[PDB]
Amino acid sequence: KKHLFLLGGHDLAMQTIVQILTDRNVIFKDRYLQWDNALLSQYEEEIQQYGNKEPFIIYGVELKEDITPPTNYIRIDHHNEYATYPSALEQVASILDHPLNRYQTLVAANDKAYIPGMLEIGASHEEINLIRQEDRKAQGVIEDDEKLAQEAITNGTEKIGSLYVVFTTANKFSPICDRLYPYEKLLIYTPNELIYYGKGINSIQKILKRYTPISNIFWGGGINGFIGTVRNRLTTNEILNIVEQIKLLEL
Ligand SMILES: C[S@+](CC[C@H](N)C(=O)O)C[C@H]1O[C@@H](n2cnc3c(N)ncnc32)[C@H](O)[C@@H]1OP(=O)(O)OC[C@H]1O[C@@H](n2cnc3c(N)ncnc32)[C@H](O)[C@@H]1O
Ligand SMILES: [Mn+2]
Repeated sequence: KKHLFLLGGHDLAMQTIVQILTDRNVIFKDRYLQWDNALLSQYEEEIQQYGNKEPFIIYGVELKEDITPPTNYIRIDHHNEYATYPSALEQVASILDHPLNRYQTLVAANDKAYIPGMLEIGASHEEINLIRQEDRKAQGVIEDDEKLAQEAITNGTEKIGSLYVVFTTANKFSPICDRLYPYEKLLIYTPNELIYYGKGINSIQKILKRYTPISNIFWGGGINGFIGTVRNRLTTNEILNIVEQIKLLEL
């Protein structure tokens, strides 16, 4: 069986996947996608060419199946119903019998379980900082993202019980998490988007499903990971109601 890898949205783990695939002479396609455009249809041409074509197995790495996969397609993912699975990076390495070196295992732990993940395999303070900086960079965060993050923390943050609630107009949320960490619970929202981080995502999922179909929701990172809504799918009043419901859990 011959492998073809189709890559989803970029971050440090996806960049590490590119390196391993490049080193191992694997057939792969990388359209420089991001978290909010990682659609299988970005690779429609490749699906037409290799789909249902006997020798090949097509591995889709964190791609939304907006078109019907062919019979030789395998989804590689660790979100939603697969939120307990290892990072896509670890799954790809296993497919290729690739032993992850130390840096790569830190990348994988950060990708699946953030700073807590890196701490439980003994990452140092310098290692954690390099990984976070390189992850934000691979996501495309820039200076104006980091500036808006500081603004939201100074002027748009309030703490209710153990829950931080941050209103922001920032495009990228990861700079906010990295500035507020450590925290137990964090809710970041905009007029048309929210992401919740930390303890008890399952009760957050119960709230979200009263307002929107599951196709507008994503989660991962484990029991106390993250759960969010796809940008511009919910109205401001729906977001505001959800925010109130999440605050009520602190009572
Ligand atoms: C938590 S991140 C924040 C995205 C947010 N849009 C932003 O602006 O920064 C978003 C995750 O949701 C996924 N996602 C799915 N669909 C969409 C969509 N339509 N729009 C946006 N995001 C979508 C996306 O792939 C990513 O998962 P990943 O697994 O690829 O990456 C996880 C990232 O979060 C970090 N992370 C992992 N666990 C945690 C945690 N518990 N707390 C904070 N960060 C974590 C990890 O280091 C890595 O950088
Ligand atoms: Mn990813």
